[PDB]
Amino acid sequence: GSHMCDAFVGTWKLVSSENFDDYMKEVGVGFATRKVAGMAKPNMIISVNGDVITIKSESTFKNTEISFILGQEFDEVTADDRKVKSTITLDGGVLVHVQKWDGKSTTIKRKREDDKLVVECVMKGVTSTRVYERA
Ligand SMILES: O=C(O)CCn1c(-c2ccccc2)c(-c2ccccc2)c2cc(C3CC3)ccc21
Repeated sequence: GSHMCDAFVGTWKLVSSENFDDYMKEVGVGFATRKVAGMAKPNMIISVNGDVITIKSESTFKNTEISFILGQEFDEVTADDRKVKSTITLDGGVLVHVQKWDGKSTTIKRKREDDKLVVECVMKGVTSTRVYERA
């Protein structure tokens, strides 16, 4: 039956992006990829099937897909083509996604707030806020 994270399940569309270009600079994304990725307005599709959660992006830039079990580390290739080790957990209602590569790590936290899904992307001291609403 249902689970708390069923509040993330559905189809979402990006409506607000703040400081993403500075986040991508901290991550190390090069110029052309920053400009083309920063223009994108991806939809995000989140589904659950038993213990397996799947998060997809769909856009004019890249379509990405990850499927995972909470707390169980996996391999991920990101939209900017980094090969990372990822682990996703739930901390009180917040989906916390840690990506590690080449000695660096970034954390992407997804939480519901009103009718929005608010995504905070953190790399060292730079934070980007990406707000989605239901599509
Ligand atoms: O919601 C966010 O934006 C954070 C997670 N994330 C996504 C994404 C992932 C799943 C669903 C919807 C968007 C993209 C993304 C996917 C497709 C097209 C454009 C961007 C993304 C790109 C980056 C650049 C690597 C630095 C960092 C985090 C990223």
